[PDB]
Amino acid sequence: SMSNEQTFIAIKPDGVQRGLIGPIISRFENRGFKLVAMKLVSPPQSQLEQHYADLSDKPFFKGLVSYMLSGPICAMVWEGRDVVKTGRTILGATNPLASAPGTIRGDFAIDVGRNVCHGSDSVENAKKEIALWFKPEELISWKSATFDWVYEK
Amino acid sequence: SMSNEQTFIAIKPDGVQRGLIGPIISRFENRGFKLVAMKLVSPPQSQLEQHYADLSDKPFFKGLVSYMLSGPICAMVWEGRDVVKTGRTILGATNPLASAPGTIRGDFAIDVGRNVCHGSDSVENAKKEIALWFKPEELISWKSATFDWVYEK
Amino acid sequence: SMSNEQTFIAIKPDGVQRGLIGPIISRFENRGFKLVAMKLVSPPQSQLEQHYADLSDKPFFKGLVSYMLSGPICAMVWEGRDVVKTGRTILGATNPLASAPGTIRGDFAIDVGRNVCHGSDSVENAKKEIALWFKPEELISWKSATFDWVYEK
Amino acid sequence: SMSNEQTFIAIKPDGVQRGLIGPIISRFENRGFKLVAMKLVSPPQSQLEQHYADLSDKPFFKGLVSYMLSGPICAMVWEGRDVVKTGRTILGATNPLASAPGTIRGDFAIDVGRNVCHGSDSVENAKKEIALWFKPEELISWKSATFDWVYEK
Amino acid sequence: SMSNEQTFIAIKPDGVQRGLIGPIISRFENRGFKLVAMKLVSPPQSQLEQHYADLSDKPFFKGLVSYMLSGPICAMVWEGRDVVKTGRTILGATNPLASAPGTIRGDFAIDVGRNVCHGSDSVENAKKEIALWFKPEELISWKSATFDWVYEK
Amino acid sequence: SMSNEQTFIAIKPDGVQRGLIGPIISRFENRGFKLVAMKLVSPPQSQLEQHYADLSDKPFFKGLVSYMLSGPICAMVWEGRDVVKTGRTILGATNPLASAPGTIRGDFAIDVGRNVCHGSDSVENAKKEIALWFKPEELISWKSATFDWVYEK
Ligand SMILES: Nc1nc2c(ncn2[C@@H]2O[C@H](COP(=O)(O)OP(=O)(O)O)[C@@H](O)[C@H]2O)c(=O)[nH]1
Ligand SMILES: Nc1nc2c(ncn2[C@@H]2O[C@H](COP(=O)(O)OP(=O)(O)O)[C@@H](O)[C@H]2O)c(=O)[nH]1
Ligand SMILES: Nc1nc2c(ncn2[C@@H]2O[C@H](COP(=O)(O)OP(=O)(O)O)[C@@H](O)[C@H]2O)c(=O)[nH]1
Ligand SMILES: Nc1nc2c(ncn2[C@@H]2O[C@H](COP(=O)(O)OP(=O)(O)O)[C@@H](O)[C@H]2O)c(=O)[nH]1
Ligand SMILES: Nc1nc2c(ncn2[C@@H]2O[C@H](COP(=O)(O)OP(=O)(O)O)[C@@H](O)[C@H]2O)c(=O)[nH]1
Ligand SMILES: Nc1nc2c(ncn2[C@@H]2O[C@H](COP(=O)(O)OP(=O)(O)O)[C@@H](O)[C@H]2O)c(=O)[nH]1
Ligand SMILES: [Mg+2]
Ligand SMILES: [Mg+2]
Ligand SMILES: [Mg+2]
Ligand SMILES: [Mg+2]
Ligand SMILES: [Mg+2]
Ligand SMILES: [Mg+2]
Repeated sequence: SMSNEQTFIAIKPDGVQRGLIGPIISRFENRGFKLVAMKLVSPPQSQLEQHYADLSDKPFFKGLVSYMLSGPICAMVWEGRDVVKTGRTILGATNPLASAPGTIRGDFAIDVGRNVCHGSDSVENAKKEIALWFKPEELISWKSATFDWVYEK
Repeated sequence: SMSNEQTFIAIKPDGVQRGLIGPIISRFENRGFKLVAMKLVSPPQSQLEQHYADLSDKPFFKGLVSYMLSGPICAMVWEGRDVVKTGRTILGATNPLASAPGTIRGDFAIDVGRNVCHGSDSVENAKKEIALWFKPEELISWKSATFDWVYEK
Repeated sequence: SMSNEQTFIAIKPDGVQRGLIGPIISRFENRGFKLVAMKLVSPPQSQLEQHYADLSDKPFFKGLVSYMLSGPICAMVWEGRDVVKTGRTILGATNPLASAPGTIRGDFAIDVGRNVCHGSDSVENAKKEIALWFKPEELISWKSATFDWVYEK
Repeated sequence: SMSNEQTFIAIKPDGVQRGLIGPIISRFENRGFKLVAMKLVSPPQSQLEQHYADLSDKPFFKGLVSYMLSGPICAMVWEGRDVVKTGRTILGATNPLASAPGTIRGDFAIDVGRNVCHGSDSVENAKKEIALWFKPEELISWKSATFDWVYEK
Repeated sequence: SMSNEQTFIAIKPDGVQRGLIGPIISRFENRGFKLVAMKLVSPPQSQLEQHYADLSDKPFFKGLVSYMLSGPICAMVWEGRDVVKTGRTILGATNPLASAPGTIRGDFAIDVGRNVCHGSDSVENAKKEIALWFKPEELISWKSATFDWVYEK
Repeated sequence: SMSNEQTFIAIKPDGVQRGLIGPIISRFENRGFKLVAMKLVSPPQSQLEQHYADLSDKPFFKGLVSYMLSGPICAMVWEGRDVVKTGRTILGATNPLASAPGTIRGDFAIDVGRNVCHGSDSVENAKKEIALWFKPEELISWKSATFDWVYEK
């Protein structure tokens, strides 16, 4: 697995409103992943419907989109080895009722419809989501000073 | 599952003695549950024996009661969707040896006889324990400013 | 002077609403003070007017009483050497604008009308406030296991 | 003082490299201030020289600009009553040797030339800096769910 | 079994380099285990080869020894009931990819070759490792003030 | 001021007993100072009397020595620019009553006779204390991966 894999992590409006931006960023920062893009945005309903396009048939789709419009979103790209899969493990189960304490949802969330955060579920979907949410020049190329202490070659 | 389910959480005398009141409250607070009643108490032996009545035949019962009498207890009622079951998940396994890091017992406790907290194990037992430990006027009715960000309802 | 001095600390409705019960308790717990009474309460209007009786001629009085009625209060008695004066130092300046980072108000508060907490300002006023908010039976007598590590003999 | 005052806070490259993005955001989040703009950027030397234009005569100017180019910057706009002045108090003294523990620089920094963060020093300079670093559509208009618990009218 | 079981925990050079000494110590301290020996050391190559002697035929052996020589190590003996097995549970899976958030590796590490810490995997191996890394005079005999609140009599 | 200045910091027996090893190390670690030596020790009375030789005429001397003998001590050497003076600022005032919240004593201590830590008060006394408490080979030479992000040099 390549250490330059990237995933899209978003803090949903309930996470912003409840003051969880700092703690969520710290979870990824402390694990060793590298922040390569971030912005606070209020995207249009059209972008949100495209982001969740595969769930357009679900009964909760309309409420999910409404909720995702109801406040700011903190959109991020994180980079590191197996960051897509491990990022999902850090976030915890989609339904916080199923999540483990020590994960983001297991520490901070209760309802599946207010589960604080989003993370890409595959490398291919992460590439799709990254291009949907960010312009290429918003990804910052840099090298962490502790890279060789986080990674063995 | 209703968002107004309630559970009885108690910090046992070892949790009070070891300075864990703040941290344990923060676990439930940060998860989004609502504190509706709280008091520091030194309850009489008869109340503790009734709390643990279903264990009256166990060999450890007399020692359990004496330990529960040996210091203050922080008695609490927390309210939220599935707070009984999710509260038990936050507490961790009865025997801390079997508990997961990130739970209260998995972070703070070693011995099953010194496992720093109690949580009701079912909705029906929670109602019974709440009534045993609190007068009805000690349960405070209020609405959290972030209720609609914790719950979809 | 004596290590059995007591002060009245209250978390005001804005501190409860903003999820600061755990963090505020931890400030006093970690410092080495002893919690000897605590309850979540929604006190009557006349109790709050008596609490703030020295302020009844101030223009902000009615609004202060009304806001103090607007949500639950976490009422506490803390015990220890110089706990009245040191408790005020932990709380920080009455106006958070004048408070120092590292204090409760310097970490958590902005407006003097929303300064998250209360602490007695003198030993005599502490005794008055403890007698107003607590029945004597609610003060719990116990000895901390680390008393002789917090205090010299 | 108006509660809609805004200031420019930046995490400098040393703060990003040392993994302080989460903790710094939390300092402002926990105090009650509202995040209304944020982005990770690598601005050109021309923008940085304009940002520090008033220090172009200083002997450390060239080294300061080089250092500000040497890694990513987390640029933010925070909003609240007296946020410019109180933001500076949260950051601590420019020279961390003079800073108090409990501030950002007093907790995390040693050298004036590596002092982790920037904050505007006046309302007028904040307006200048905000327009230098952000496009107007990057400022997100929203209303915190706890606004009325942070502010008294 | 007995509350005087001992294990050897070491913070590897990557944990020291990334500023994780405090957090790792706190994990064991907060759980109730007793620190009975500790030192910062840069041990000789033959001590590390003996530490990992069971792995001398693995292909990664020489690189593991070389990285373990590449910075200081914080070497510790922790004492308590089942501290060997529970210590491994606190550390988390050897490969951080398989570790759970809430453990040391699940909170802080990514690569199996950079997994920030070591813990003995059996009581017999703990005794071997303690005798290899510590002179008996470096194990300090003391009684925790909260022993009887961590352990049942 | 040279970045290779060193100071002697010790966690006194009360800090060890009260579970403050992790937190105190994190204060210095997070500030950017370099740990160059550490050991848990129970030093002989003669060493403690020599450490405090300038207080041999004080009325509290015999009690101070007995308390310093009453449990383990965590002895440390920290290195960095102005670490002697800045270390004292992090520790807070000798008498915790006069200390500021956010310092070690202002967060964790009450009594001057139980003030949880020691720090050298001058560069010359630090060299004397370092030599008293450590053998030269116990001081580990290493270079922090973030050295150039903490210091401008
Ligand atoms: N109300 C409701 N919302 C859901 C449900 N399932 C998913 N969602 C929301 O839709 C988002 C996307 O769903 P999905 O892609 O399947 O899960 P995810 O990849 O873990 O976020 C989730 O994060 C939830 O916020 C559901 O059964 N009910
Ligand atoms: N000494 C001892 N105490 C026990 C044992 N099992 C349970 N306890 C204590 O009894 C309490 C109540 O037991 P139980 O209701 O079955 O578990 P809980 O609902 O998870 O607290 C536990 O929290 C322990 O404090 C045991 O085997 N030995
Ligand atoms: N709106 C407003 N409220 C105030 C003012 N001064 C005090 N208060 C409130 O009144 C409470 C009691 O005032 P005081 O006893 O002087 O301050 P305290 O003992 O430090 O809390 C304070 O904690 C504030 O909540 C003011 O000038 N304006
Ligand atoms: N090397 C060095 N850098 C400095 C000095 N003074 C200021 N700086 C840097 O220049 C930045 C801007 O300086 P200034 O506007 O006066 O202070 P600030 O508004 O508190 O950031 C500071 O944040 C420091 O990073 C100095 O005397 N030496
Ligand atoms: N590069 C690499 N290093 C490994 C591998 N397996 C183990 N290690 C390292 O060797 C150490 C000892 O291995 P082991 O005793 O099996 O794991 P541990 O007891 O859980 O630490 C581990 O902690 C890793 O640092 C591997 O497959 N590849
Ligand atoms: N009981 C008592 N102990 C004291 C007093 N003054 C100092 N001490 C203890 O003596 C230690 C050394 O005193 P000193 O060197 O003057 O202060 P320090 O350098 O800040 O530790 C202090 O840290 C206290 O633990 C006092 O007046 N009474
Ligand atoms: Mg999906
Ligand atoms: Mg039961
Ligand atoms: Mg007052
Ligand atoms: Mg300037
Ligand atoms: Mg092993
Ligand atoms: Mg001295």
